[PDB]
Parts: sequence; C-alpha cells; structure tokens
Amino acid sequence: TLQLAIGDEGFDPMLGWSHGSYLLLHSPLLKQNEDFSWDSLLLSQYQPSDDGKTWLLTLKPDLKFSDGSPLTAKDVAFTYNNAAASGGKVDMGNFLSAEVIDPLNVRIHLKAPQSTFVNVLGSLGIVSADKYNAKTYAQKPIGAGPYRLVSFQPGQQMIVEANPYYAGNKNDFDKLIFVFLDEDSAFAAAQSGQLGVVRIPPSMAVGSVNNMKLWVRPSVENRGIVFPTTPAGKKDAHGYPIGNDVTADVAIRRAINYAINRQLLADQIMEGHAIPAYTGVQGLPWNNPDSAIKDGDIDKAKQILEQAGWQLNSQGTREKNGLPAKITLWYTSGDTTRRDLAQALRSMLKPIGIDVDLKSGSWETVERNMHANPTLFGWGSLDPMELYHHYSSNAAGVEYYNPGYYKNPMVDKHLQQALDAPTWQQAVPFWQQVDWDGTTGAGIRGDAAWAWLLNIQHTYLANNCVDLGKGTPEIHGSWSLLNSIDSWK
Repeated sequence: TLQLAIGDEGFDPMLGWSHGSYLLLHSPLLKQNEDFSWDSLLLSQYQPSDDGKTWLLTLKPDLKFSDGSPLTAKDVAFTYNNAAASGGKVDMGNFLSAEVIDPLNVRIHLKAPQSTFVNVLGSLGIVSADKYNAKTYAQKPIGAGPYRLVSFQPGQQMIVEANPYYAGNKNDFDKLIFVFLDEDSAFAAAQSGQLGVVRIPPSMAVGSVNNMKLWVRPSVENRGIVFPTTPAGKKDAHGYPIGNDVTADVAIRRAINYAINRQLLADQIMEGHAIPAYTGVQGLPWNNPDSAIKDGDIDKAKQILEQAGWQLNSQGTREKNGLPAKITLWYTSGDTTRRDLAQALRSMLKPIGIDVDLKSGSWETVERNMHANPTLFGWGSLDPMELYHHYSSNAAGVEYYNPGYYKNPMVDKHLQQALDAPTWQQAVPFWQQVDWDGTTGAGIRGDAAWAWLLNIQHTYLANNCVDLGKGTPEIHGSWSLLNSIDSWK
C-alpha cells in the first residue's frame, strides 16, 4: 500500500494522452525510455514500409487485459480506427485505417510518411473491441496498464490493485490509493503520516516535513510568449484581428528575448524549480544544441533595437516611424503565478523602453486576442510533432497552435524532411534546423517567433521509504508522475 495526493480526478484512452492518468490502468503498444528511445511493451515487432505509408505491427502472443480477456490484433485495430472516429479528441489527420492481418498482426495505413507516428504507438492506450463503451452492468474499466480498478468514489478517492495480467514490469506496490484533496488537507494528511506521496506546486517555498523528502523531477512543461509575426490588418474566420505592427518587427522579438533574465524568473517566481528555456523543446534530443543565448543583457537588447531604428522617444518608449513600442501581453486569468510571471515580464522590459500592458481573461477572451497580441502560453511535449504545431505554416491559427501566424517556407521544408525521415533518430537533424539552418529559422538567431522562458520542474513530497524512480521528463498534464510507475520501490 501507498497513498497519493497528486491531483483531482478521465481515464479513457480515447480522450488522448494530454494527461497522464490513463496510464494507471492502460497501456500503449510502446513505452518511452529515459533516453527517448522506445521499448516495446505489447509488440514483438513494428516496421514502417519504405514509402512510409504503411506500418506493420506484430503483437506478442501472451497479452491479456486486466480482466483476463485476450488482447489481440482486433483490439489494436479497433483502438486505432475508433480513436480516428471523426468527433475525436485525438489528432489522427495522417492516419487512414488499421487492418487486422491475423490475430497477431495489424497493418496501419497513413496518408503520408510520418516519423512521429512512433509517438502515437507510444501514447495511445489500447482498449477492448469487445468491452470498450459496452456500459455493461458491474463491469470495471478494462485496460492493459499496471493497475486495475477496485473502487472509485468521486470527490474522495480511488483504489487500484496490481493488474495480474500486466505485460510489463511490476513495481513493489500491490495496491495504491489516490486521494483527491485540497492542498491544506494534503499537507495535514502528509504530516499525519497518512500520505506517502504529495504533488506540491513548484512555486511553493516548501519546508521540512516529518519523514518526507522533496523530489524535483524534470518536465517538458514550459512557458513562453508567442509573438504576432505579421503586421495588423487581416482578421480570421471568426472576425478576430491578426497581426501587431510592433511585434511584426524581428528586432523587437530578438530584443525581448535578450533582455529577459530567465534564470532570475526561475529563482524568483518558481523558487528555483525551473530552468531557462530558449526554445519550446529545451532538453530534448531534437533541440538545436546552439539555440541558447546569454540573456538578461539589457545593453545588447538596446543595441539590437537602435540598429533596427527603435529610438527612445520623449515619453521614454521606443519608437520607429511614429510607432511606439507599446504592446499588450495577454495571459489566462485565475493563476497567481502566471500573473507574477506576466508582471515580471513587464518589469524586465521597461528598461529597454518597451511598454508592456497586461490583460487576462478566460480562454474564450484570450482566443479573441491571441492573434493580435503577444500571449503567454504553457506547452511542452515529448513528441517532436510539437515543433510542427508551433511553426508549420499549415498550423497557422488552427486552435491554439501557431497563433502568431508564423510562416517561413524553409522551416516548412525542414519540418517536412523531419516527417519524411525513416526513424526519429534520422529526423533529429531536421527538427534541429527548424530553429536555425545556417541561414534562417524560427529561433532567436532567425525569426524569433517566440520568447521562450522556462521549463518547469515538477515537485513532490515523498515518504523516506518510497523511491519514485526515473523516467522520461514528465509531461505537461495532471498525474504526470505515473510515467515512472513501473519503477517505484
């Protein structure tokens, strides 16, 4: 037994993998290693075709779900076909269909080559063709994860037991209880010795708890400001304004990037539980290894602005051809740390004479303003596909992606070369050129489409006897701790 307080309450793999909770009870076909390569949990073999439009998957013969029913090609095919089912929350634009070849073999058909399809194999949990959404009386959820539901009490707790049919490696906890608490009850329960693990906010200045220690775990979770890259004038299909005449100037974006002191933001806002990020894929293999800069450099930021024609006007604000550098940074309301960061960003930019006003609202309000204004966002992903979402001209203005309508046809070309690669390892050099290819890019040396700021580290208090192990950096989502669950002792 172990009791954890890692966040509130779903577990349905068809809702996708933006959150980690599905991993308690379900399993994808592959699992990512700490070094970013893939291990097969459920497959003996997988192979893309040379044209890249076909993948063949071979299941191990001895697979069952958590109720003891068999996990077969049919289940994998159903899972993929159904996740692609039209009003689905999973992104399966490039996927066409999954065919059963025999009970141990599935062929996937894609519209075009996609090096990142390996990430879908390693993320989409496999559900039962027979049992998924059957709504049968008395039937618990059925998956192939390491645990199995025993009981669920909304607003209170969940109890699970080790899944005896699990294809992977068992940990040392036969039973887990996940309690759904508020921070104060969490700490009281932690001090009482009731809880063995508690997620705490990274921005908390945590002290000592009795018989507990602090684990700081790396994450892909990040923060950044995305800039409108074109000038004002146009509108989108809902009448929302696109462009900003100030941030359309690359000198502004570069200057802001150089002026911000990331480390200082880490130490002052996030209690040192963050690291500077200069790109949206900091720490990952597909990060360009020369994309970092020496920041918190007001002098250099100033030179940058002067050489591009931004001169201090009489009001102490930078100006170019009668346009003063007055911008509004929009961010989502309801989180005091996000406000703190927004304010810090204003205060760091005053000294170079860019006047940043602050505005928050609901998502719905932010949606209307995000194409006309620099906007603070939190992203982060273990999938390089994310670079395409940020920087492809085809992602421009699709939902929350590429809100700044950034378009650079060389970056499009490198994204496409990365998608065309035959392994993710062979894609890496092309993903890296997205930032900078010797001549152009999306990154600071090139178009500075963003001011990336930080990667957050996730923080947990754990009883002294608990080892949370290792894994990939945690996702940006709730229950992100579970990526390491097969290695708890």
